[PDB]
Amino acid sequence: IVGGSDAKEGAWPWVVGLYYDDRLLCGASLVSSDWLVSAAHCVYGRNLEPSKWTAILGLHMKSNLTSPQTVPRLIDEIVINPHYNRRRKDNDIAMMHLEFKVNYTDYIQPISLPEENQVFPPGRNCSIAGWGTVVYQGTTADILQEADVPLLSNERCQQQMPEYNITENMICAGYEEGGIDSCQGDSGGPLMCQENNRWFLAGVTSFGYECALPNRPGVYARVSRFTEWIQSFL
Ligand SMILES: *C(=O)c1ccc(NC(=N)N)cc1
Repeated sequence: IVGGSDAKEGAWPWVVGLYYDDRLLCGASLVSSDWLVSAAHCVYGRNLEPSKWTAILGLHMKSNLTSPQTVPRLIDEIVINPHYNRRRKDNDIAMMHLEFKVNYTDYIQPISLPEENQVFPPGRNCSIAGWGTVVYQGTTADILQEADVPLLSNERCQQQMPEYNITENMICAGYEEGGIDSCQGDSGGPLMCQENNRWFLAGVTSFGYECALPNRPGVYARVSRFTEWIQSFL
């Protein structure tokens, strides 16, 4: 997360760190007692042996894994979206099963899915979080980073990303001036929007042109388009 700040303990109890080979590579979002939503590209090429992935729930700081609020879980099933296209980056979403269920605490809670036509309108501030790089091509965060980013229209996002195919399966967020954005290591994590004092998983952190550049927004897989598919696992 570029231009964010340190999240407090228990700020985003749905945020999950995904470890492969003892390295935190991607984020994820807890959506039930045993299912995570993440990005397909995180797990592409590494889904045949799901027990190579470890989810750390209730994580705040990577340098304090052994604290009472954290819970580790091996993944025993990974289901990439059947319409995932690697080259075009479309439908960049995946389901990941926890081998054993988690009990909910102040630090571990599921995030609500959107309603199937739910509108998170352009100009509204939503939130992002993760342990990814803090500047483009820089170092990873120790403490979980958070930031607020305003949503774009898909038309405006397409104009700003003419080298990419911005589809209806994507939602974009970023500042005109840059400075605040997701980055490498944050993918698979949430874009969360609040409405009526309830947080909703509006997006899954997917891609962009570098990070934090002016008029180069974060592109997120639009979760409302996959609600029905996600709900079939729960
Ligand atoms: C995921 O690893 C990821 C997410 C977002 C970006 N870039 C921008 N949002 N600009 C890169 C990589």
